[PDB]
Amino acid sequence: DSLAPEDGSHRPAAEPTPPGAQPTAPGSLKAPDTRNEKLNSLEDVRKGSENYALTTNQGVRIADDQNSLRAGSRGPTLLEDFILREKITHFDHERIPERIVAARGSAAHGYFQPYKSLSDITKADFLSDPNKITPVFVRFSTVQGGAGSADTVRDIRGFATKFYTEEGIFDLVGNNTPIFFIQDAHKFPDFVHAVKPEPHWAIPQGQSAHDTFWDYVSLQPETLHNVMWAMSDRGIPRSYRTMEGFGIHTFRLINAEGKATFVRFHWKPLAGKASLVWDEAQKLTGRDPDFHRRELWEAIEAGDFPEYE
Amino acid sequence: ISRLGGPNFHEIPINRPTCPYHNFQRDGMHRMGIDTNPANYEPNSINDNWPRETPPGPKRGGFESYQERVEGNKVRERSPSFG
Amino acid sequence: DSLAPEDGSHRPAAEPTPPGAQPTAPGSLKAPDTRNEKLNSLEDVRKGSENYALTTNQGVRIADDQNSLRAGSRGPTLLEDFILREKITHFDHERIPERIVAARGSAAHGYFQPYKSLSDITKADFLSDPNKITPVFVRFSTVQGGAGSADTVRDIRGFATKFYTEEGIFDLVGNNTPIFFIQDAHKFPDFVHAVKPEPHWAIPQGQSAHDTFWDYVSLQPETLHNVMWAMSDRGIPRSYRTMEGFGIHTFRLINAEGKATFVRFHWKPLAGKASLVWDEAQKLTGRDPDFHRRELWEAIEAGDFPEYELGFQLIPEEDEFKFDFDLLDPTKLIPEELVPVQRVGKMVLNRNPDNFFAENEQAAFHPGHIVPGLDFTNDPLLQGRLFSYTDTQISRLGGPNFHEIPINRPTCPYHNFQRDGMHRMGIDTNPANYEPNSINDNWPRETPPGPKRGGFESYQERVEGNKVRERSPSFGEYYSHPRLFWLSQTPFEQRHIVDGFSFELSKVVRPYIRERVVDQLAHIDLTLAQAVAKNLGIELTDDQLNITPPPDVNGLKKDPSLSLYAIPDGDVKGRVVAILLNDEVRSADLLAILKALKAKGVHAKLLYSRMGEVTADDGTVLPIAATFAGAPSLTVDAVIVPCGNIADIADNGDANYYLMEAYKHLKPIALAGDARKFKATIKIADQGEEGIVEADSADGSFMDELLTLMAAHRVWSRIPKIDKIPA
Amino acid sequence: DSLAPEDGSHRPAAEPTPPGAQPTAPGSLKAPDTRNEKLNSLEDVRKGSENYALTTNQGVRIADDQNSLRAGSRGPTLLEDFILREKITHFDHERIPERIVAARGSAAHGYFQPYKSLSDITKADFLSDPNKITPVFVRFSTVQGGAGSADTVRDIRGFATKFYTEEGIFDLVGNNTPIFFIQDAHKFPDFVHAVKPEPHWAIPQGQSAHDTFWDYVSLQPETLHNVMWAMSDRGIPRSYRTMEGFGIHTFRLINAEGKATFVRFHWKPLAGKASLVWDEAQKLTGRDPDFHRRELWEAIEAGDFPEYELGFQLIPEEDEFKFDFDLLDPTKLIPEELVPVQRVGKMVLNRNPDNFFAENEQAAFHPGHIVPGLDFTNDPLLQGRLFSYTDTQISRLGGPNFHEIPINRPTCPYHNFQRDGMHRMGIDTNPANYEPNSINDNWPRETPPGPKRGGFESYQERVEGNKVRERSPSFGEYYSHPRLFWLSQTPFEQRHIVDGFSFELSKVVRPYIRERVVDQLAHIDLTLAQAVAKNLGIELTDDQLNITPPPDVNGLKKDPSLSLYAIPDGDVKGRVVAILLNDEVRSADLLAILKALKAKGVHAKLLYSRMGEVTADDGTVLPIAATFAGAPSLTVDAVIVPCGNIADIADNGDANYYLMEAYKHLKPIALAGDARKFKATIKIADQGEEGIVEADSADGSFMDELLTLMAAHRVWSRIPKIDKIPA
Ligand code: HEM
Ligand code: HEM
Ligand code: HEM
Repeated sequence: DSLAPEDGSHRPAAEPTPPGAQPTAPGSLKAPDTRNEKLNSLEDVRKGSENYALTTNQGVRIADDQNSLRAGSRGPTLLEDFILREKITHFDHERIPERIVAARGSAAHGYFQPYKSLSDITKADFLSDPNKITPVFVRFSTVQGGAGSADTVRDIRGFATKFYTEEGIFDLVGNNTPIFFIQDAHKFPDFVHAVKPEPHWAIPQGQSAHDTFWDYVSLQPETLHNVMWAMSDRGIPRSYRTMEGFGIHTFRLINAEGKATFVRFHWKPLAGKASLVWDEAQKLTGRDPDFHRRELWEAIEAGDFPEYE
Repeated sequence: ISRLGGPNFHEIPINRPTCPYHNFQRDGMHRMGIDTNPANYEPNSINDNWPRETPPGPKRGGFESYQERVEGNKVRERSPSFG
Repeated sequence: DSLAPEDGSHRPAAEPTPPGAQPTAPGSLKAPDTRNEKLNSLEDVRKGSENYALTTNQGVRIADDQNSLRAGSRGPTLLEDFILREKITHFDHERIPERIVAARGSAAHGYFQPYKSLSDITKADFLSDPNKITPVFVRFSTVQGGAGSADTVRDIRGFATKFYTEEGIFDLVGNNTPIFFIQDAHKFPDFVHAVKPEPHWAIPQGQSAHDTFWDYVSLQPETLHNVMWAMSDRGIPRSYRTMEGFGIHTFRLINAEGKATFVRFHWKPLAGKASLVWDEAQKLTGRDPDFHRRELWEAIEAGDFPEYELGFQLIPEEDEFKFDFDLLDPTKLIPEELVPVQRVGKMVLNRNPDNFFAENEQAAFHPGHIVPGLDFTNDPLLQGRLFSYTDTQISRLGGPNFHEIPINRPTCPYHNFQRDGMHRMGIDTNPANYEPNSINDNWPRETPPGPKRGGFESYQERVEGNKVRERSPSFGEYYSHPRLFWLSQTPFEQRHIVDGFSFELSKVVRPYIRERVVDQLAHIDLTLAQAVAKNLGIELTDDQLNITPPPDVNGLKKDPSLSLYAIPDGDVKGRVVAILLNDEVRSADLLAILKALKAKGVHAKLLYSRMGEVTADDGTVLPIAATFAGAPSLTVDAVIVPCGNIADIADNGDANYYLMEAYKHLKPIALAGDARKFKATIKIADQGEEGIVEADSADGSFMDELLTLMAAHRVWSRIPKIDKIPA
Repeated sequence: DSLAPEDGSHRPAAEPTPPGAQPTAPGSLKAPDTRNEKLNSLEDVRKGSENYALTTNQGVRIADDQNSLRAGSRGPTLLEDFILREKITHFDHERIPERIVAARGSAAHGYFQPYKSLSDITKADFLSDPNKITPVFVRFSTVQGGAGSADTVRDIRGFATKFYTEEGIFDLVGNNTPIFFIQDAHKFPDFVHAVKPEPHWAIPQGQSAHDTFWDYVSLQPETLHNVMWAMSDRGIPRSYRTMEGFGIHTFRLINAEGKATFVRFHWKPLAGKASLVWDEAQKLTGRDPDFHRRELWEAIEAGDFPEYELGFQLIPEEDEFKFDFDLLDPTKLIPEELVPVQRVGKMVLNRNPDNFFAENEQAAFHPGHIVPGLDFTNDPLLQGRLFSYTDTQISRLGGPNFHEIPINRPTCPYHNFQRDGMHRMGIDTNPANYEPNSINDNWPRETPPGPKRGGFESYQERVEGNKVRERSPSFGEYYSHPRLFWLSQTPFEQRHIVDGFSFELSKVVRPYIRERVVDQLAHIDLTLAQAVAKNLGIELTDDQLNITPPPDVNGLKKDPSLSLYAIPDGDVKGRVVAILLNDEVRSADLLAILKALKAKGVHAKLLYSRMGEVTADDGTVLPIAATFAGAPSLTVDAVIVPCGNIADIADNGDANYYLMEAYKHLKPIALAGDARKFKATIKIADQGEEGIVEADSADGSFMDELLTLMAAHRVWSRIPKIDKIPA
């Protein structure tokens, strides 16, 4: 009303600013001129708010959003207060189940472009032309902790990329280490239950440092290779910008002549490889549990775009 | 909420209002609307309090219940006039 | 097979053991003879495992649980592998929506018993006899963070108690502070959206230290009272065992006459009140984000049962309007100096759950779950709460039969005409599903209200007024309770409050918000306002310096029951001491140390710079619980360094840091013999300092001094000295 | 209140009673002594009602269940009415998604027993010993219609049996026809979308008589075999008790030695095969849409337990390629003339559920639910099914713990490391939730396959070929089975098939679809095609008239097991006779009539122009079951009209129409003494005609003759006489 400050210092500059210079903001307000085909296609569901009246979800303007309807100002709330029930009902149903694994993750929009046409080895449309730009949506994540867990834990990191190609969506769902812990998918629940919080007390969060994990590892030597990677500084990346990414599995590339080539997918961080040291990582889960999320958001706001080859 | 899977049933095409609708409600299963408002609460200063409440009035005013006088004890009782 | 060690060291002993002595275990395996009616009636759903074959959920025995079915050993997985798909499917669908608020919580089973019959003031069956034992299920929680967030955040704590009475479930759903942030339930989504992670980027987790929180607060002065409690050390409890519990709202007790008495509910920690200090709390969110969940679990496994005394603040109906605040206003507390708490009974938490998810995650508590003998009031916050828990549970727990989830089932009879719904467990045999009916002779039937075993009838409160969306004028006073709270704190508690505000507002990016918040503080107390203003580099104006303080609350200028520490109440039983070992420890010191701690129920954790063992000066082999870095001082209440070969650890950076961190955090430190060489890292005078125990050896006098310091919890006189300690 | 009638007539006797004699009731109240292991295992969730207080779900007794809590008796309802809100909330959430197909179904509990050990061909524990009783839960169903659609529609029927064995649940999910419409599961949605109500307007319900179905059929000739079955009288069974059941797919039996035998599963109705005629069936969907559900339930309450004989078509692994059709093609049947059905066991359905929703609606069957001793085959329709049921059940039944819904639970042990999920009932105490583990000594553990009680291991079938999306060329033959079916039917069955096709094609609005179906029929048989073309005013072209018929099936030009009626198998027990009363019934006829029916377990319903009683000629008071319009001839198998004051009903339109309708639907009619006046109603010659029982009284051979007619079900010779007749 007169709630915003008269000097306009409540609104962040809609331009690239370094970390801590302005309050962060929704991407389309912070950077309205950045676009791609996927961001333009989301325009039909985007909702503004400046200059609009406050309403129910049925479009009824609300007069008093400070109070419930009661019989007397000190009286009982009435069942006929449908404005209050819609508001509390929506509020009551806000949560959805978090992801079974990779619940903790940070994402951002971007784009991909191949350096040259790869039609000699694959007929994939998004790799068929250097001028063909594919919008992407990438989510970086940890594995074990819940959506409310800390970022700089010692854990494997997920690196998922959604490619909005002209011949369909291609998701490249990888990790920051080149192998997995286990060989057959049948043992996935076994391995994930062993790493996750123990079932009696649901401890510990975002840590493989407990009995069941090491029990499993000791009895399943196949896990040692990824364990080595986890115990190294690969388990505590400086940021999502300074970690490698791998599809891990051997997939196949299929060209127009029908020839198959085995392929393993890689993401190279153009900012280079860099990790924290354990002590720093662990203290940081306490001082700023949102440090990787924040780091990623702020780099993009600053114009320091995460780049991967 | 269970028949239509959540609190966003007003976003199912047939149910959408054709007039404007803006508020601070967020999330829920199958959220379609992507809110850009910096604020998800009011009163707020960060979005200058928008969207804002609207006083009741003759046209285009906010909803205000008719102020019926309520007088009685808290009872689980059928009115004798309904008998 | 046989993967377990032949020595049987994989299975914890089914007897009470101290923290860290054994691997923790499911409650029914750790304490099989700890029983209560609720715990025994859960036996029908308890599932064992030893000596059973591994099967599908359909009962089919599995031969190979290591591999998928494939065409050839290097071939493609086949769609007919129904064994893999049931296993992956169940795993794929394990998660359920966390609680909208209070997602993060830790729970345990216990029992409650009254001290005397309360039938003069209430017909509630569970309060009717001192010999009536009510099973309880209690969930302690934070508010803001998700299920995976840390425990020792600065935040309000929830204290929910499910009473399984013989006349129904009664849930007392309270918090650890006596008031709430807002007045009307209509603003709950606004307040919660403000405190929760901001919507663009979902930061920050488990913290109110961000712009939207303080933005809402600056614009809604009714929030200040609860904000003062959150900014005090009340917001960073040492443990769920050492914090108060409150229902917040004024409820009603109804007796068999039908007379109504206004009541506010209290939980008094019989272990007393104790909180961390901010740096310790925040660093503990990183070193052990499961600290309170673990402490609760391990206190119960050790037989250090969390015990609380239920207390009632009772106000006669005719006294409704005798205070200078509205009784129905949830942002207003009833000073204990005005209305004393009457000790009503005691609750003991003596058993952990078997399966966190099944019992803790799925537990459903509701403030509206009341029983004949209790009734609501018009408190506008409580009024809206009555609607909400019912509503959220339908999606959180997938349908309307959440009361059939084992942990939520009443222990008493339940019969009605409600039918179906997702996952219906009950198979009703009633020929009728409606009333009135003649085909089942109208059963189950209504029951008139009465003195005992009667149907529920609301107290007939007179209601007069127009249908209005209006805040009661009586609720429009926002600074006197915050002032009464502030003035009732000790000087160091005040300083921790100032520091809490200063820290939080430092992280608010928009400077105008900090300014608006400092302006609110100026209407509470000038000194408070000035100290926060000075830490923010803000100058109060002329006008802000002259804001007349709010009036006292009914003549009170302070109430010591609002302080954590003003009136001594600490208990050392269940506390923990870190003992910094060396490679030739003076065995006589250890013996004396361990004996004195055991006599007070104080646990010890033996630390060294590597795992394994060390040998004392007489060949006594001492097993090491953790390293210095592995179990930081943050996790203990005091630190003892016995004599021996001090040169072994005297250059250990970690050993020295242990002492400086403990020192910074006001913890009692005891140094024996050449362990006194460690005085130089924490810069203690030759003549000593109160809070540091030191002597030629660790005899009985040394332990008495140490144990006395621990009973006083922290060394508050050390505050001014920690400034010049780089830690 | 105490609303039951003093007299106790609100409650049905807990003893077998004929249909209509008592009010029907929950199975456990109606037949408390009928037990089995599964019925006894459900006792833990059964809930009574008599003599209990009416409460909320939390156990709080309710005083007033007639009113909401309001401010003043004419005031507004208050949000604090938690009793109202829980009651309405449960009500609001009663429904769950109906089954994607087979939403309309009727179920019952029973038991199974093998005639002899089948140990030589299968190690399946439930077939290993004739004294080993296996509890079953069976659901019969239509396919297309919703849960609220009618029973006697023209459609395929589902016949699903849940076997609660000692080594796991085994579900046999079959149909009442031995083949399915399509070959590969990938086209299931296409086929189901086609038969289901059209997407713009959701019409028609419970019917394949619409354009999209016939469009699909005309473009996919593989569907023709099952279309023939559906168009025949097979698609409108008289009752679930009188239809055959089939697994359709070829599965494998695996013995202890590891030998695999191919098997197709069969269910033989011990009450024989019997169907309605289309006009009766369609009309019965209006007069009583619950006719099959009702008949099943009343058969069981009467003690006429539906009994079926399990049968196996067995084929050695060396004979896989010995037939003209692929054994893995589900659109092909295995002629019983080539591979006889060997009798395996008997299934008796002897108790109704207590609660339809809890037991019937939430029951989840799955053809992938097999046990050691059974295995799958590469049938591409079966292969896709294995995926579908698991998936659908996770939303229909709200999560991955649907095996914990009482009806679905195994009666044998089930232990694994699967955890959580919505609605988790089992509280696991296992310290481990993964394997291999040392902390619980690896329990529960895997079990190697063996002759008895061993782990499941798939039969090691050789797999060879490229990863292709391809239909086996051996499946590409579509007309010979349809032709074999056609030729095996009686002449009157063939006319009914012609009539079913004609009727259905008449509802296809786009004439070219009709023509295309006619063209497909002309590839099956010229007589069939021409008769259907003629009914649709279509002329076959000369090319159509010369399409060469498909080859015989392995030398067979007919197989009488494919007919409902070619080989008598009539059983009159549980059938019902309508008795048209007058106001002075000759009591001697009535005694004769009722005793003769009773002797054969044939029920009766005494009908009149009004309810109440009539007094026979000797003062005997006759209670009226229903009016002529109230329980129409569609619901009975035969009609008897006893002597008396016939002039009482001679000019009653309903009484006359009663006989015209029964006469039209080929039902036996018996007229005693002056009831022969009704002969002119149905145009019977003085001489009499086969199918009409007539005599001066109901004495001597009157009832034996009537009962011989009932044993042959319908009077097929009357068909040409019904052509005319305005009814
Ligand atoms: C090569 C090994 C694997 C890698 C690199 C990997 C990677 C990932 C990543 C990065 C995510 C998070 C995606 C997001 O940001 O939303 C994820 C989620 C998930 N993963 Fe995988 N994963 C692997 C193995 C598996 C296996 C073997 C299974 C089960 C058989 C599995 C099941 C899941 C599930 C159920 C989710 C959650 C998806 C959702 O809720 O949308 N993962 N995985
Ligand atoms: C005096 C003020 C309040 C107190 C003391 C309080 C206390 C609590 C506690 C302790 C819990 C967690 C219970 C558990 O451990 O599961 C909780 C959860 C919850 N609160 Fe309240 N709360 C208050 C205000 C409100 C209001 C005003 C609303 C909405 C109108 C609300 C809605 C909820 C909901 C929806 C949950 C989650 C319940 C579930 O998912 O089972 N709370 N609250
Ligand atoms: C031989 C062919 C088939 C037969 C004999 C058959 C039989 C049945 C029966 C009897 C039922 C209902 C069981 C009950 O009463 O609950 C059913 C349901 C169902 N059918 Fe099959 N069906 C066949 C083909 C298929 C195929 C090819 C699919 C998909 C690939 C499929 C998917 C389903 C589904 C999803 C259900 C619903 C089950 C539930 O919600 O529990 N059916 N079918």
